[PDB]
Amino acid sequence: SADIDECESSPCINGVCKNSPGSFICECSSESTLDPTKTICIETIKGTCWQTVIDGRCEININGATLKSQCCSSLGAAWGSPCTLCQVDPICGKGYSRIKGTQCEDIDECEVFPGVCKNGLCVNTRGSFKCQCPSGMTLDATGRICL
Ligand SMILES: [Ca+2]
Ligand SMILES: [Ca+2]
Repeated sequence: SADIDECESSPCINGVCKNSPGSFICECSSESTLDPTKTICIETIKGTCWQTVIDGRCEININGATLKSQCCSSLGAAWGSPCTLCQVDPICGKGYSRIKGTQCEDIDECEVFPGVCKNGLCVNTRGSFKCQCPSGMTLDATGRICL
């Protein structure tokens, strides 16, 4: 006989899975709390979304008040203080956050990072976003600057 390792299926939404005999356990960090089913960490505390990681620290606060799942599944390199490195949802991937089951929902990057478009209008799209330039202007290579 062997125990099933349920953690292989990434059952713990926004949490860490710990296998156990006959079951599994989801653990939440201090910015979240378990739902009734004990498989989803519901975000309770916002924190800083960092655009970069350098040496042993995180830099460039792009928004001081983001949901970790929103930050980390889109434009953030890291989140919080002290910070931890962002990983996209293993099921939904970049641009989306996992809500329940394998259900993914679009992240609005224009809300995660107000000002992501340096001199244009941020326009959210499903799975990404784009910068809309003033009339007569076009985007640079990075897509964030209008010229
Ligand atoms: Ca198990
Ligand atoms: Ca989006």
